[PDB]
Formats: sequence, C-alpha cells, structure tokens
Amino acid sequence: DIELTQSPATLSVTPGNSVSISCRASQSIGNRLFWYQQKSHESPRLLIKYASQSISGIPSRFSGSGSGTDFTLSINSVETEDLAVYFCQQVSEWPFTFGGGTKLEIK
Amino acid sequence: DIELTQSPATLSVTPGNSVSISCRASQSIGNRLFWYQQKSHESPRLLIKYASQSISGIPSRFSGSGSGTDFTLSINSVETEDLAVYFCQQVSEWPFTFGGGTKLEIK
Repeated sequence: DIELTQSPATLSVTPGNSVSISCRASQSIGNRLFWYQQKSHESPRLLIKYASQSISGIPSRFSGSGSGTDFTLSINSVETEDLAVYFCQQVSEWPFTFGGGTKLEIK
Repeated sequence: DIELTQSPATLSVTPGNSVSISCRASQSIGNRLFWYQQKSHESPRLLIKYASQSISGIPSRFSGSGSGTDFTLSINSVETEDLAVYFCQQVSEWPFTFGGGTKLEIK
C-alpha cells in the first residue's frame, strides 16, 4: 500500500502570505497525485489533478508541482477563506491512499 | 488512526442488477461514515451521510446501512450512469481517514 507523508501537520500565517504543503510517496507514483481541500462540515474539493493541473474554477493562487515521490501544494497569498485542511491522494495503485492532512490556520 | 478497508477493488454488473459495496472500520465509529461518488477527476459527490441518511434528491436506488464497524452502500438496480469510483470516509476521530475506493464497472 503506497504511503503518503504530509508536512507540516499544522501551520499558521496571516492573510497575504504564501504557504507550501508537502506530500511524499513511499514509491514513485509519477504524476498521479491529487490535492483536495476540506473545510469543516464540507465535502472535499479537488484543487489539483495529476500533480500540477488546476481545476476550472479554483483560484489561480493554488498551484502544484512535483513528480515521482515529492509533491508540493502552493498557495500564493492565502486568503482568510483558505482556512481548511488539505490532503493529497495517490491514484496510482489500489488501494488509493491519502496523506494525513495539514491544518492551515489563518491568524 | 481508524483504518477503513473497502471491498471489492472493482466489480462488474450489467444494468438493472443490484450491487453492494462494503467499507469496514478497524474500530467502532457508530454511524460516523460518509459515502461519496466520483464519476471523474472532480470533487466528490456526497451520497450518504452518517451511514444511512441519504442526501435529499439522490436517486432512491442508492442507500447505505451499518453502525459500528461494518458499512454497506447499496445500489438496488444499477444504471449505466452509476459507473464511478465510490469512497467511504469516517468522520469520527481525527484524522478523518478514507477507504481505498471501489470502481463500479457496468457490463
């Protein structure tokens, strides 16, 4: 089962800052990593597909990069509405497995 | 973490047949289990909340049951439009873990 380690666990910034969230796979999964946001009492929302492709309708401030085993999510200039947990997901090999999550707090 | 195991990985049916998808928690989580459907690389659609409460307006052929460790999503009379990957997520204790997914294939 491919394992996904996210970092950090939590982080705090004020609005306007940039943040990067990392996710590493225990083996090469190529570009087959998706990133999701989930705010409390909400279903997950897909931000990025295939490591670096953004979804129609999500802000240009989200982007991703990476391939093989190291992947990062960037939010350039976070907004207060970005307060959420973010997790990665591999779709390379079943069972499809998820990172443990990163809490973004916007102080 | 509370681990969720989903079964099967994929299954195949012909339209009109009935289908059962399972998701097992390693520890008791009562009714605290959400089911999702994803028809493509997109944000998940929430089908069932709290094990067995169907979301207003989803087809009546969908239902969920279970409380504790053993959860079942049932589609009673599949339509070809139901081709998707289904996931369960527990929402009982952090981190809110996900099953490995099940791909419904329609002969």
